[PDB]
Amino acid sequence: EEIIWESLSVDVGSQGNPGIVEYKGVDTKTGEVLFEREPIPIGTNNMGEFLAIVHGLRYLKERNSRKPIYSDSQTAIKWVKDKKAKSTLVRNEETALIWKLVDEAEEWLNTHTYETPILKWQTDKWGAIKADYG
RNA sequence: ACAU
DNA sequence: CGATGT
Ligand SMILES: [K+]
Ligand SMILES: [Mg+2]
Ligand SMILES: [Mg+2]
Ligand SMILES: [Mg+2]
Repeated sequence: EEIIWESLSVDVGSQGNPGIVEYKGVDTKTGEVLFEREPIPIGTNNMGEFLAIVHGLRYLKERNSRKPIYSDSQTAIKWVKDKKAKSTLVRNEETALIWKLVDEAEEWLNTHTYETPILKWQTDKWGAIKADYG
């Protein structure tokens, strides 16, 4: 199996897990950063991975692009397929922001359509995803 | 076990 | 070493 170079790759970065969460999307071929989310004070790795995919979907749909999205997160890929982020993170004042973003991402999935293939980046074969936070 |  | 997830 070969890398689909005409694609968008996304990844999360964090300081702590749970901790400060950010994510970005890059052109898989060139590494050009196409979007980056301002750090969110408290979230989980998987919430960030999920938000990154959904933002990718919205970014590609707005631009009428049929490119696939790569993510290395088995969890987030499934959450997007289910349109449901099954996170364990407590809901409190500290986590309100990330939970609002997650709820709104689910809502977007439940009110829009897309054909974008969401593909597993095969880290064991190909190395780190091109959006990785080194 | 697998993926982060 | 710890945590998030299927
Ligand atoms: K585990
Ligand atoms: Mg990742
Ligand atoms: Mg990474
Ligand atoms: Mg890392």
